[PDB]
Amino acid sequence: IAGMVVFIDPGHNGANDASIGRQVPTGRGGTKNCQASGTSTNSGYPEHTFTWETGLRLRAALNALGVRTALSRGNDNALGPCVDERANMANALRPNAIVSLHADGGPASGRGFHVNYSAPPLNAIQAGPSVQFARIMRDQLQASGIPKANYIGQDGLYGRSDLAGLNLAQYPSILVELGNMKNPADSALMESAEGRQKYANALVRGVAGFLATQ
Ligand SMILES: [Zn+2]
Ligand SMILES: [Zn+2]
Repeated sequence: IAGMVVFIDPGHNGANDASIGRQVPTGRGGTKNCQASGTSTNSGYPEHTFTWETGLRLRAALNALGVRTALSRGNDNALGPCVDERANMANALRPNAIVSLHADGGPASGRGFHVNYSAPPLNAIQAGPSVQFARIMRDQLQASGIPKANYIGQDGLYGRSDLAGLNLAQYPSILVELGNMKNPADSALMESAEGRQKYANALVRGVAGFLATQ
């Protein structure tokens, strides 16, 4: 899998202003907000820092495997690109795999991951390789000890039509919600360097697993 191209997207920006309410295409004919601030744990640990820090670990491990990588953003302290631009950046790289990282803000009772993929598919890639990617990633996250969400999606998977990053993708692309920041157990993982590394190692498996099918 050495030499393959992976686009990594740590969801959200390190900082925001009024410009995130700017309307950008959804990829399905409508518009949505350029960005969203994202959620956080009860103690104030932000989604945007979690995805940034976890993405860095993911990036490092893939780099060590000889995999080519690029980030949707390069910091956690300034404005980042809108959600359509992050898809366009990826498309320009014609990647073998695209992975977006997020963390949920759901009912405290719920915990665990779910993998989002574009549905119904807008192209052959979204209909095939991306679904295969989502399934492989789900199995690898599970085999690594990350529990599947029991409160959202079904069986750790979720067909979405509302995500611009997924809708606009022309290359294998999934968006992983790693867990629920509002859940005490999930947040304990997220707020820890050790937990973020576990998340990252699991992600590497899912990515490497899918890249190996190319
Ligand atoms: Zn913040
Ligand atoms: Zn998010």
